[PDB]
Amino acid sequence: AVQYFQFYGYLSQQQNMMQDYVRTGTYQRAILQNHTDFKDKIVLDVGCGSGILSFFAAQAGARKIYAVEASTMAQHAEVLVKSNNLTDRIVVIPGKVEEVSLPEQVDIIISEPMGYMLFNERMLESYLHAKKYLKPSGNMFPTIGDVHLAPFTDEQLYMEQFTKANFWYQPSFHGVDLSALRGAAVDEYFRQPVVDTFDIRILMAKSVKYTVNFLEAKEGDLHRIEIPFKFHMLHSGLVHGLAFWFDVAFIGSIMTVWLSTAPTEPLTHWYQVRCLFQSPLFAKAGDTLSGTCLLIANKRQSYDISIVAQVDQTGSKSSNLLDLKNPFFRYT
Amino acid sequence: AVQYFQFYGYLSQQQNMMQDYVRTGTYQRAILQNHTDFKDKIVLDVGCGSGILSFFAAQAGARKIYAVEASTMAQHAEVLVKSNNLTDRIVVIPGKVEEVSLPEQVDIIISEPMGYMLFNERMLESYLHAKKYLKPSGNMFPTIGDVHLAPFTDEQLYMEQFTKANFWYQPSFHGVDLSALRGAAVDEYFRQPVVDTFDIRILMAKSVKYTVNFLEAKEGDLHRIEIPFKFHMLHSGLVHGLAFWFDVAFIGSIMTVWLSTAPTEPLTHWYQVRCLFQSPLFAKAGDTLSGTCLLIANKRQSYDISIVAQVDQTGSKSSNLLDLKNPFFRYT
Ligand SMILES: NCCCN(CCNC(=O)NCc1ccccc1)C[C@H]1O[C@@H](n2cnc3c(N)ncnc32)[C@H](O)[C@@H]1O
Ligand SMILES: NCCCN(CCNC(=O)NCc1ccccc1)C[C@H]1O[C@@H](n2cnc3c(N)ncnc32)[C@H](O)[C@@H]1O
Ligand code: NA
Ligand code: NA
Repeated sequence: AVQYFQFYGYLSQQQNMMQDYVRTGTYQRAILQNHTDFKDKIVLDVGCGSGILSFFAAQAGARKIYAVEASTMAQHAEVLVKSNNLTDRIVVIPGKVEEVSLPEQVDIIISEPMGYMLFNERMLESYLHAKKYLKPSGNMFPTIGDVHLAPFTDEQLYMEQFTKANFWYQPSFHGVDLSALRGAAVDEYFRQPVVDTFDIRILMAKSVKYTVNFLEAKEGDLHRIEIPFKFHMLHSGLVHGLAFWFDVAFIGSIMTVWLSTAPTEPLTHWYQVRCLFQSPLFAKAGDTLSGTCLLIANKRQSYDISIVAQVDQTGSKSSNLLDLKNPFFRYT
Repeated sequence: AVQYFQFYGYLSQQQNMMQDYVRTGTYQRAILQNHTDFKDKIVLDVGCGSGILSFFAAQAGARKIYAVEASTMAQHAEVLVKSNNLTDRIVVIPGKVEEVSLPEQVDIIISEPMGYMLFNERMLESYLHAKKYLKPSGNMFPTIGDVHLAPFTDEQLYMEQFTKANFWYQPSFHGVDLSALRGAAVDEYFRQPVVDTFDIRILMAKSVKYTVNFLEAKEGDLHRIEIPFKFHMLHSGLVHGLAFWFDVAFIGSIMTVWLSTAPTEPLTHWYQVRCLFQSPLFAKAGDTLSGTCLLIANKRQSYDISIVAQVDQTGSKSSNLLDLKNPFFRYT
């Protein structure tokens, strides 16, 4: 938790995030296209970072914005509030949203709590916790999250896991036989979710969607996420694993604005995530690939990912158990 | 500590380290050129990782090697011991060297406990702690460590710190004036030690040396390290900061073998480290640059670095306080 809050305390990290043009532009459009939803309202910005969303709320004419930030980035937000002449309208509160006092309830909660595969962020539970401050009528921005799963074919990604483990084949590394660890090295590589982008031509079926309604979801809902799937295969070939991405919708009174991390959309700093099966499955177009993706919260502000899949027409099955704490950042 | 031991638990990390050819080749030469110092002896390998140093001790004819490893890498070391037919001669002990039981005292301790700038590794104190197991006559490999400091001139590195902060000059970033944070952003960049290599032509004086004798040093000695310097300037120009590197010597009965991370030597995964002054100092050839580098252990298994320097002939002075927990990895 010291490491988590140290990470977010750096202006270099805020700069890196603010340079995702899709992320910045989409949040600004969501808030300002729905300006009637903010004008003269009370706003809570959960994990405000440098404060940009609180400035967007102010741009839309919000009367009072409580900007809550647990890292030392709170001191930098406070400098921008003063320098942009908004000490009347933005109140920066240093601390955890679970531990601070707000002097009143709010019309709307705004946040950017999304991790890789949507869920990989201790902030999303904190976002749902913040609803204790929301008036009964109140809204959340974002309002819903859709996680998308689709089967992919990519023998280059599959074969890379073996190639990276080739080091361990050496029978005389400075007189040591390393070969007994080659299997363990391959296994370790297979248990890392792969963060990068890819051509949509690797996707073999239309995605399945798991929707979280942030207006309705409770903190505890995110501890165990079970996503059944049945894919109608549109392509014939080896299925190497599942690809993951997410959309969030800001459901305003004037319009719904989408932030999509789909591989059909401009690239974001979320990229996409791929989880290999331990062994690939042959599917023909018209086959069904059925199974379950289970995300179980672990104590590392991350998730164990269990995937089981079978081709219904053959009974051929595979699985994997991955740790989203140790992702492989493959993007170059 | 969970993060530290998770990091070292990965075969991918052991592979990365084992592919530093200078590191592997130098440890093998040190041990095998001094084979008479290992033959029929009892050895302790502190933080053995995959076990390579224990295999090198075995190559030199050691009778019994206790290989102590606190991470899950201990299970992988045990697989190599079995597969290389050395269960008679190498005993893998899972746990911290501070907490485990050895059944006997040892002739020699071998380890690779060196971090950036030598000291940046919770293992070096653990290496000195291990001496509780060393026979009075006993040796340590490595035996001594030399940290080298030298003044450097590099206006490209200096100007980069301002260039990276340029983002924050924006008077209308999506309608927000970021400029009040530009100073803070520059300051943050200046407080990161820079890990990369450089041409020796940037060094303006012969290095000063701080020596740690691992045979004599106590655990507590490493909490506060004070390095006074007086440089005899050999070049005229702006001094932008201090450059750091280190050598360790394996002082065997047959020969002394050096592992050097100097910028005059083949590159290692330690590279070199540079700490900027907040403001550069003009020195002419023949001037003296005097001051102190103070390393104070912090609770992040790292060090605060305080540097003060003055050109004696002008009185012009500068300083910085850096955090070795947040280094900038600039090498490309
Ligand atoms: N992708 C996940 C990025 C998540 N960040 C959000 C950073 N906010 C941000 O960039 N806003 C501006 C923006 C600009 C453009 C578009 C969108 C937003 C998390 C932020 O919350 C902080 N935190 C975590 N847990 C808690 C807690 N319990 N209470 C209070 N603060 C907490 C944490 O220190 C950090 O500053
Ligand atoms: N540069 C710093 C790299 C430091 N590593 C050393 C890894 N050893 C290694 O590569 N040896 C093989 C080798 C090959 C070629 C040349 C040289 C060596 C630290 C290793 O000690 C482990 N650890 C840390 N603190 C403790 C402790 N208290 N007790 C026991 N184990 C502890 C930690 O998990 C990790 O496995
Ligand atoms: Na292919
Ligand atoms: Na120059």
